[PDB]
Amino acid sequence: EVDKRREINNEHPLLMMPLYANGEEFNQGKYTFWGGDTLTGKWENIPDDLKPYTVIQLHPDDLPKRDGAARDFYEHMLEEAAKYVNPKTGKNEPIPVILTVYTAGNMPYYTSAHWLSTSWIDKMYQKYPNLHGIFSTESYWIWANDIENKAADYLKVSAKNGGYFIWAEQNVGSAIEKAFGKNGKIAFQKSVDKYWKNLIFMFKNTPAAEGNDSTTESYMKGLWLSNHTYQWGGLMDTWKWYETGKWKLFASGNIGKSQGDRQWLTEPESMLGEEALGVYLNGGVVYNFEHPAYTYGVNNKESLLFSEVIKEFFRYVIAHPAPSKEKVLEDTKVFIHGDYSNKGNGKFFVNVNTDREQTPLYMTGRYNVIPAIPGVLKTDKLIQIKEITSPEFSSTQARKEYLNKLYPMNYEGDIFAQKLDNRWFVYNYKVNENVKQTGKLKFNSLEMNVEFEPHTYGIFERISNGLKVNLNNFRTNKDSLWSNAQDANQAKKLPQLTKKGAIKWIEEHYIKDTQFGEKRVTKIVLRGIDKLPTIHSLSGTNNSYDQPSLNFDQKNHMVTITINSNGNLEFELHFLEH
Ligand SMILES: CC(=O)N[C@H]1[C@@H](O[C@H]2[C@@H](O)[C@@H](CO)O[C@@H](O)[C@@H]2O[C@@H]2O[C@@H](C)[C@@H](O)[C@@H](O)[C@@H]2O)O[C@H](CO)[C@H](O)[C@@H]1O
Repeated sequence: EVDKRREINNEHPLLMMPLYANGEEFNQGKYTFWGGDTLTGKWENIPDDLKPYTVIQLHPDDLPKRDGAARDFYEHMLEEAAKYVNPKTGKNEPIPVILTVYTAGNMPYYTSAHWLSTSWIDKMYQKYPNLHGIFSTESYWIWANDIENKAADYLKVSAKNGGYFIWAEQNVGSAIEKAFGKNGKIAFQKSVDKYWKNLIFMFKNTPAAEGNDSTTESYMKGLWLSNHTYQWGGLMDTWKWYETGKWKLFASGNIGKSQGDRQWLTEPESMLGEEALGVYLNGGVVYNFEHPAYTYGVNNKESLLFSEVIKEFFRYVIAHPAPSKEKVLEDTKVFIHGDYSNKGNGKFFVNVNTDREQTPLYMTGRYNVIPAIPGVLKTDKLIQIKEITSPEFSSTQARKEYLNKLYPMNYEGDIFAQKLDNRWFVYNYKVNENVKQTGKLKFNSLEMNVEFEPHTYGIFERISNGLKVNLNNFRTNKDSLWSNAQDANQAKKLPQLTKKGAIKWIEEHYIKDTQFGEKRVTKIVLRGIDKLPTIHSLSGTNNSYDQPSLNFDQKNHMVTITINSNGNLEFELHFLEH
């Protein structure tokens, strides 16, 4: 094996930092990105603690669809990245880069990436030590006749140079199954047999109306556990709100795919953290997001979604490495072999661990994510390994009856919760319904009851001297975007915000003059404690929380903690048990 250019694993996770080429400005002789970020400026603005775990991902977006455009733009930016000088130290510190090399089947009518040869990619790897990988994203809807062959070549050229091939794809139209040879195109299967240590496979949750979130994530996890990918992760996309026809938060009615640039701004910020937990809690280590203007920011400035949710989440997964492959393997009780495409796709998990067909969330952590690999792959080398065609998986009820025998019930209440070591992870799983959820969790004899509004997650760690709490319910008010529409009919008919309009809205009304959401209440009740706990190390989003209220009831050895907040929040409670 050629020495790897970087590590990507639980201890060295990866946050991809997208920069999308501005093709309109390219036609005017400029080298710029949509949203006004610059390569150097974006890198400089990444906190120094995150720099070792963050890589700039260039994307060719709307560069002209002709030979040379993407090479020109990419060479220009690789040069900028290579020559970067840290102004504090005066040292040349080449900026790490991933290039988007394949998208939309690389059709010449869809992308400038068509004209990026494997020869050119090899040349770039050899010229730029700071080129750490190449990225393929979103071809499920245009499954080119040579897509598997090209993916093999991308993986091989990456392995040859110590780089990673990273593929973000969703199991629409059997995409993941076909990638590994379902329909007889086996070149990528064979490449992975050799070069899996240089592959990263990610979900891409954009096509939310097709409901393949749970099954794609199941495959990413199973491919990883079975050594068909070095690591896995996910690209979580606020465009899901567009794809599913939602509009104003909690409003009635569906507007369809009619207001895209308003719609990709509307997903609650903290919901991205809820999605990301599904990656982390299942051993995934690679994270990416769209739309970049909302999820990361503009003009080399962090959006509040980035600063209050994504940045803090990513810091958490660096501080608490995700469960290792070995650990996840030990914990896996059932591993599915076969094609979700033959068993209802995402419907497979509805009312097993998802609450509806179109959601990126889970309603229980009891089974965590059940890992699977497509039927084309083998289970010889790879726990009960079960064919997807088994009677145990024939119906919703059968699945639960079987899984429940192997995965015991470990909490109470209609809420998402999952436990790792001494940590309960909890979130309200409602997507667009304004409904509180409650759960009862235990740390041995200590009882913790929680009440969460939608778009709220928490991490509760039993430490020797009490409990460490991380809470995030950050959700700004997007109603301005939907003003002048009292119903779905009117909302569908609003003037288009447009891409440029949405970027400008972020600049003028999100980066500044933000319409923050209202503070809202979280309740935490601890039963079985000796004395009034003390609170320590309280911090969170500025101006976003009231001082927590602790009400201790001596007779019943319990405390009720009431929090009123809208943001990220951390604190410790110190106490002993009774
Ligand atoms: C047409 C358009 O608005 N393009 C911008 C938009 O692109 C994404 C959306 O159109 C989304 C709707 O669900 O569909 C996605 O396919 C699309 O993603 C882009 O194209 C695909 C083929 C891939 O190349 C993706 O990597 C790419 O983002 O939003 C993105 C930013 O999220 C860009 O501004 C597009 O210009």
